[PDB]
Amino acid sequence: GSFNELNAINENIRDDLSALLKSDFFKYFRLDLYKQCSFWDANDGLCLNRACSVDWDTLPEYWQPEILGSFNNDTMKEADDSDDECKFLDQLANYCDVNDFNGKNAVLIDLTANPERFTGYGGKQAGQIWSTIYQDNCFTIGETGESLAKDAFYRLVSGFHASIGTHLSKEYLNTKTGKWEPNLDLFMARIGNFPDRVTNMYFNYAVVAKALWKIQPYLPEFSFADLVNKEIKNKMDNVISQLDTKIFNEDLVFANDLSLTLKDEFRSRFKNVTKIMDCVQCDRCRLWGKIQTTGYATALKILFEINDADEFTKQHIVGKLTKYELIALLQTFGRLSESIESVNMFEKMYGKRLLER
Ligand SMILES: Cc1cc2nc3c(=O)[nH]c(=O)nc-3n(C[C@H](O)[C@H](O)[C@H](O)COP(=O)(O)OP(=O)(O)OC[C@H]3O[C@@H](n4cnc5c(N)ncnc54)[C@H](O)[C@@H]3O)c2cc1C
Ligand SMILES: CCN1C(=O)CCC1=O
Repeated sequence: GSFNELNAINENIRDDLSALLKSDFFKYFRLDLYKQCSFWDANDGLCLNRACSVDWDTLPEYWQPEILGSFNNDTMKEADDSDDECKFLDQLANYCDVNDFNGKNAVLIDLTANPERFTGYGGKQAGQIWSTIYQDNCFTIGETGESLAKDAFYRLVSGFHASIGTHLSKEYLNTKTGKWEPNLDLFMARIGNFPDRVTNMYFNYAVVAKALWKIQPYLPEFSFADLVNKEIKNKMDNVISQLDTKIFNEDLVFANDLSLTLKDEFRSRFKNVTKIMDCVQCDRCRLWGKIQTTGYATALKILFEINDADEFTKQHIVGKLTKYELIALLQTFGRLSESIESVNMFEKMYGKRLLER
């Protein structure tokens, strides 16, 4: 039912969204190569005894997890204090220091050259990080909406977890031919045989779509004279304008039910998630983890704040988002759009699977 509608919406915007995310404005993401993990050392501390790999001795050295999850340094660019990602959307048409972008070794990564895919990352470390995230699902008891908050937090994490599982299944490395291709059996093992994980990805899709729909009317211009950035903002509006659905009438994140205390806690909770991404040993995994956790935190900030705000406050909320956050939000939407498409694609592979049996 709900899948049918969100799926139809996705069919319409899938290619335009993908095109938009490849643009110069959206293709880069600021990442601090410096990692500050509390649970352990992620700066120089390596992961031994395959504590960070999924269940490689018989495969070439260039297909080891450490390589599959490594960055492509050739596309990366230097990130200075003048980097627009640190600026408020209001400023587009110091800054990095003001908005707390205090990275010791920040760089701009080319997301087109560093896609989310199977990297072989996993084992005990990946398991510990996921468990820690699900376990930190705690809110002040007695607060109005405590159970709703715990349910929403869980669903967002689960949909995030599922989107990653879907991507590593869709873009899997065949160790025989050495080509990246869909792996149906893995998809079934990570997503297909667990219906609720698919539901949670649709939930996340609706949450992010709603945040984008809500801010669209208040997005400031990207530039006045620059034709390139001008057309970019136009293409963004064209995508968002097609997201309208009555599903948005639903209070997906219980914005109307959660107390102000729970909202801050909820927001603070996702901040901790973004932070534990620094413990992820796999570079590409950490990058996309940072992108998506930030995207979800941004969707939450938007939905919680725009809910009961007057028009003057709406333009303020949207205008103070940083380019960094907007990139995170749209790239996260792009991963969810791709995840739903992958589910559709796999359903067809499944069909032609049982037919060949
Ligand atoms: C932030 C982060 C980013 C990552 N990015 C990548 C990546 O880009 N590419 C790549 O190959 N690997 C990536 N990984 C690894 C990947 O998520 C898996 O942990 C991995 O493939 C090994 O899988 P597994 O079966 O051991 O456990 P997982 O499949 O992670 O399972 C963890 C446990 O959680 C449960 N679980 C699984 N999915 C869900 C869900 N959606 N909802 C509720 N429970 C679930 C399982 O039953 C199991 O108990 C990342 C890990 C983290 C922590
Ligand atoms: C009782 C311990 N606990 C919390 O405090 C939140 C999640 C959890 O299991």
